[PDB]
Amino acid sequence: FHKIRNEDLIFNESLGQGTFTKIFKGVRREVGDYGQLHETEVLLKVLDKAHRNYSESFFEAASMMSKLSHKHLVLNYGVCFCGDENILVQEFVKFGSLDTYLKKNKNCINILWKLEVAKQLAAAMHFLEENTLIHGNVCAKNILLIREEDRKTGNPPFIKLSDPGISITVLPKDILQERIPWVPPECIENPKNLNLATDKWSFGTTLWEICSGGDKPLSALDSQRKLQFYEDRHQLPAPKAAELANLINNCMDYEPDHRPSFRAIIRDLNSL
Ligand SMILES: CC(C)CCN1c2nc(Nc3cc(F)c(O)c(F)c3)ncc2N(C)C(=O)C1(C)C
Repeated sequence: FHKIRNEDLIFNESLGQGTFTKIFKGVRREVGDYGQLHETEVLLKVLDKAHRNYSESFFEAASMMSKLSHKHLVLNYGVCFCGDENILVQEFVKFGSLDTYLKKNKNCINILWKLEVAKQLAAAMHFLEENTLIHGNVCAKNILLIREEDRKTGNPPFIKLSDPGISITVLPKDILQERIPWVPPECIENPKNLNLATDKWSFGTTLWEICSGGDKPLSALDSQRKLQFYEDRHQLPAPKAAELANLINNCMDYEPDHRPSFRAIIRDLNSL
């Protein structure tokens, strides 16, 4: 990872949190194209000091994906270790995460907008699958909205998938249970079951988020009830905008071996 000088990074407002992390907006002073100096807005992910035991998984999460370049994958700028802190520096967007965007703009987002964003997420996932790279935490909170729909130019919305954060293979059981239904049943049985098939299930859950205006599936269920949901082999309810209901259920197949390839997912989205 590129090491960003302490003097070149400034912390601004708190934006939220991730698993064992605090997230901030920041500013980075950098030499850019043609030697032009820029003050670039950045997203700062800071690992909690109390959870330093996860530093390897925290950085490995961003490192493996940073080795790849794709139009729908987040840009990583580097790391900063100012005051012994573990800080990930990534690109910043004013529009925030997809989950909050869906909720704030629920009355203005139609089926074509949802289909476009689903195709883009499926494109990123197909790229990762072709590279045999497991993501392991596909969800709308981990997706950034780069550009809003622009009807004046006919430009569609544009998204990028960010890194998965600390791996479910090292997280406490209680966190994984809270993550149902993004975490598939086989990973609840054993987190060592993390596989490319995991991402097909989580993509199904993320598509449900996209179709539900930022509602969180099973948010009314506590962890014990979330376990019962899997025990009784339930399926998520069809979203009110049900055009993608069949695809969500086909992805969220209790048999990991039967989950369709991302190439088949793209062809299904293209046939809508
Ligand atoms: C969940 C949230 C705290 C962080 C969401 N998030 C990001 N959010 C922003 N912008 C932003 C976020 C806001 F929360 C907000 O209020 C706002 F105005 C702007 N830019 C980039 C990313 N990147 C690189 C990322 O990995 C993810 C995790 C997808």
